[PDB]
Amino acid sequence: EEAPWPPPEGAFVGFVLSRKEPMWADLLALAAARGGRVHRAPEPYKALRDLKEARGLLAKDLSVLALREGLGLPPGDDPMLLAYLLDPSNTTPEGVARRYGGEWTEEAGERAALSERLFANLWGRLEGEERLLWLYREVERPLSAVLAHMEATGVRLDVAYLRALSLEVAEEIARLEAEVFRLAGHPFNLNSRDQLERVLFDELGLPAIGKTEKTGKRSTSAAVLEALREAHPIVEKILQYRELTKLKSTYIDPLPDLIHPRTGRLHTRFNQTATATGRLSSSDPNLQNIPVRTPLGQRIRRAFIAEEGWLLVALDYSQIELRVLAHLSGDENLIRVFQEGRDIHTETASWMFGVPREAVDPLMRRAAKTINFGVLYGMSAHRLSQELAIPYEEAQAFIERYFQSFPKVRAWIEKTLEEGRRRGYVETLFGRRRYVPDLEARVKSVREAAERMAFNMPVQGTAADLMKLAMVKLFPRLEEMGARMLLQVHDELVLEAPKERAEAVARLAKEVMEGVYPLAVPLEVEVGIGEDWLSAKE
DNA sequence: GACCACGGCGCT
DNA sequence: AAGCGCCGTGGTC
Ligand SMILES: [Mg+2]
Ligand SMILES: [Mg+2]
Repeated sequence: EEAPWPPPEGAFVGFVLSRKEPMWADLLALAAARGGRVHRAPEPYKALRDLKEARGLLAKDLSVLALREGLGLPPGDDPMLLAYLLDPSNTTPEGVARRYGGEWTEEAGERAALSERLFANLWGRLEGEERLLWLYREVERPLSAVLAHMEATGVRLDVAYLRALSLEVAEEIARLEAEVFRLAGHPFNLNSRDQLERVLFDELGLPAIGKTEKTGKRSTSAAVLEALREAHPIVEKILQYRELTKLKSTYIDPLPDLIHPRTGRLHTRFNQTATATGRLSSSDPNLQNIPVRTPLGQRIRRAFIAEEGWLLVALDYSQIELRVLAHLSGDENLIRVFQEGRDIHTETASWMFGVPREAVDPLMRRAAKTINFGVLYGMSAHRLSQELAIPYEEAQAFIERYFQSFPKVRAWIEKTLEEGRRRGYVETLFGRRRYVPDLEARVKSVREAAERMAFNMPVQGTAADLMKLAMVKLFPRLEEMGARMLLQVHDELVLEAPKERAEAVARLAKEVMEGVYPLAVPLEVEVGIGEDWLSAKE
């Protein structure tokens, strides 16, 4: 059924890249399939110009490569997105092919044929699935186009600044390393947790608190080291060493080497079918975990800057997952807290502790805040105790007071788990599903871990759905204003706008995000503008 | 060179 | 006793 290039309109495309990252890949081959024919491009790059849309497996990646080459080729249907909506464990084309009727090979024509067959089969599985079809048409398919533009646009990085920082950090790492070795009485590989374990617990006389999950070694995690801050001077030094080497090896050193020759910018990938909950992920490099908490972390974040003549605009939803929880659970006291525009963590501290706000102390707000996020994950009293460094019994008390103030939260958790046990899956506000079979595991630890995954998903997933919908609504407004969407970090968007229009863009983006989908509580968005990512977050 | 599992840890 | 991706180590191929 081999036919001459080019294919008719509406054909499914297949393509092969020299490497997974579309901004860096050579397009090795290109083909298209339709109506019982397969068309193979004699020269892929030139053939790219013949296509109206990228329709097929991994359509976004081909679109990114096209945008890189100055071609406006938007992604359309992609069987990966259909499969992911059916079951978010469908994350790879290898797996999706095996499950839905083919094999993911290394040949373009075969990939084109596969895309066509998988689309037909998967489209059929979605029929009747009204809510999933709505997510596909109104969120996932249009979002893929937005993501392609974001990937191809990239973000500006101050490379010289990072190079300079590297040299300074190297000197400080040396000071810490040298002092650790002196305290140990000998040098060893401070990067090896296996060697460190022996030094701390065997050679020195330190008590080993916890064990590691898979192999049961004595843990040297920060949680353990923190508990040992007073046991020996070597511990604090190790904590400092860990912080510095983590940031140097993961951000300071690698990032400057990833600037693209043609754009002069750093380009991530936004993976659309990678998580169990419907969140996006980011890779090669991951720009969703750039440091921000510590002083050195903040120094790194300052390296992300706006193009000359432009500004960054950073918009963050305030406590979106807690607001989603209020809506899903219908808890009146939680809803009241938000509807009143009061500081969530301070206000929650008022409810527990039984004191008016203004009387809420710094430590009390901390407890409330830790609980406010912890409840989303199924955080236990033991864990809370360690996080706040308070007596186990105090931690227990705090958790009980929380559920006594917000009783419908516990009720929603229990209802969600019961329904999940029955149906075998849980769902977001929009109907995105996650299958969680271990809800009926006979091993308590396994079952309870499954429960925490299960009741978190509707919260995290609804928050993800809302952010995705916001991006889809916001993108065409930005293009009209000559602004750019650069990054998404789960509950935050980073935009780049010409200086003259930054204020207007910030106001507009804030309004689009706050009004994306009205809930029983208001969505609040914090917005900042600045020359670098840190200064744009205020 | 590449792959892996693991512990560990950065962000949401 | 939530969701990710990336680091170095140790082990392997
Ligand atoms: Mg905050
Ligand atoms: Mg792991």
